[PDB]
Amino acid sequence: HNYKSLKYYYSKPSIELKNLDGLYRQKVTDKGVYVWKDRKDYFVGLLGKDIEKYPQGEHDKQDAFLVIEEETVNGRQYSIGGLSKTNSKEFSKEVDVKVTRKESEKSKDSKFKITKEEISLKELDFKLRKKLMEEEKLYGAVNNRKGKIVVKMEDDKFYTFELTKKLQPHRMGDTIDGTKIKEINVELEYK
Amino acid sequence: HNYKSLKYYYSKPSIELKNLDGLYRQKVTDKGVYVWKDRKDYFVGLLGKDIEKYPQGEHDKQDAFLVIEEETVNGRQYSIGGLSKTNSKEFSKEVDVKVTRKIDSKSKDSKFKITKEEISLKELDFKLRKKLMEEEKLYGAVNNRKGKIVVKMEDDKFYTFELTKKLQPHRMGDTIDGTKIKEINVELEYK
Ligand SMILES: CC(=O)N[C@@H]1[C@@H](O)[C@H](O[C@@H]2O[C@H](CO)[C@H](O)[C@H](O[C@]3(C(=O)O)C[C@H](O)[C@@H](NC(C)=O)[C@H]([C@H](O)[C@H](O)CO)O3)[C@H]2O)[C@@H](CO)O[C@H]1O
Ligand SMILES: CC(=O)N[C@@H]1[C@@H](O)[C@H](O[C@@H]2O[C@H](CO)[C@H](O)[C@H](O[C@]3(C(=O)O)C[C@H](O)[C@@H](NC(C)=O)[C@H]([C@H](O)[C@H](O)CO)O3)[C@H]2O)[C@@H](CO)O[C@H]1O
Repeated sequence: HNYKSLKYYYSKPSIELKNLDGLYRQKVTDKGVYVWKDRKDYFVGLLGKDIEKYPQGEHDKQDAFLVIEEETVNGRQYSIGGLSKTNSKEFSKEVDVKVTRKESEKSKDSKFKITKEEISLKELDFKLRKKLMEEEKLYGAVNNRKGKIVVKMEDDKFYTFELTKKLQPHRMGDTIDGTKIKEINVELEYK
Repeated sequence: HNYKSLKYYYSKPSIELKNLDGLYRQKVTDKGVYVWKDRKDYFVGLLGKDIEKYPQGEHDKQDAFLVIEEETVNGRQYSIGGLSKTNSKEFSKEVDVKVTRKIDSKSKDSKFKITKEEISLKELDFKLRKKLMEEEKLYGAVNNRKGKIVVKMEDDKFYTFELTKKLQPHRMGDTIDGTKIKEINVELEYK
């Protein structure tokens, strides 16, 4: 997996658009939706099961976590997945992030703030990799790239992000219940 | 999986470009290449392992199997995957296609001509589904969408296309040795 392209994606700035002014699926044959907030618009690709969530028409109170791609699509700035339902109320939750270095092994523990009731895997993946780039030298060297991030739910279900490669596009639009995240366990296979 | 978008895709015309005048990967951060032949140009997305075949710069001796997408990308007509090495010899082979109707039903056999030494899964998938629409009422209506196409190779390796949904984008750029295809087996679970 191209290391230039990997760190380049995770080093990019993100745009958190809460409560979009609009989200429009022009037609079911389109593989995306036009979103806009505060006189700025974007086209957001629907490349996974997220496509089933936005039938033709307008949809209110959606959120978008954007990471702007290199490609312009339908004449607009483009991002893939990262859509979710806006919050119903003010919300913030603090979960444990436990980072383990592995062969071998005590974890380095910190806290991570969850403010969305419904959150895309794009957002969690992006923010958690930033944290690891800032705090654990992830992608700080060509050898600092192997491991996994595991988001564990209160019911013990889990979602895994493999660090040697980018999150797969068809998973960027998957969402989970942020109010039900129990903890985040990280394995780093490099020192 | 949306039936409308499924059928819309396989009903489309294809454009087969043999020996491109150019194929240009502008930069390693891009997710595609610019291709052109004669005076027509397109942008082709590299969304699977195909991305590793085209580093920055030009690449000669390539073919493109295009199916134009709804989205314009980089101000151009767009297609996903479908790239391959052009033939070095005038290779042609007639492969058996065996259609079995799996309703708990001898196979109905015909021939399918391969003219490329290396062929994208996008091209085989697309042509084989046209044949099945033309001859076996695939996507003729609702309930005419279940089954699979299996491309079998000389060493018993195989490649499968599930008919109930579109070929996955990350597989459109995968290529196989057309000279080693042994047969094509189709199981239709409808009538
Ligand atoms: C080459 C390539 O990228 N191929 C992918 C393949 O990786 C991918 O499978 C998924 O791979 C990820 C790691 O990259 C996980 O292993 C997925 O399993 C899990 C997960 O741990 O995340 C299992 C887990 O039990 C699931 N949780 C629930 C509640 O069901 C999650 C969940 O379904 C996903 O995280 C949601 O995005 O998946 C594993 O599926 C496949 C499928 O994406 O696609 C290939 O192209
Ligand atoms: C929901 C979703 O789309 N998930 C996909 C998941 O389906 C996909 O897995 C592939 O699924 C296809 C059928 O759709 C096949 O079953 C793949 O298995 C095979 C195949 O039969 O095609 C197995 C076979 O042994 C392999 N042949 C060789 C020589 O290795 C092939 C081959 O690797 C592929 O055909 C090449 O594209 O695969 C199965 O992998 C996964 C991975 O694409 O992605 C999820 O997102």
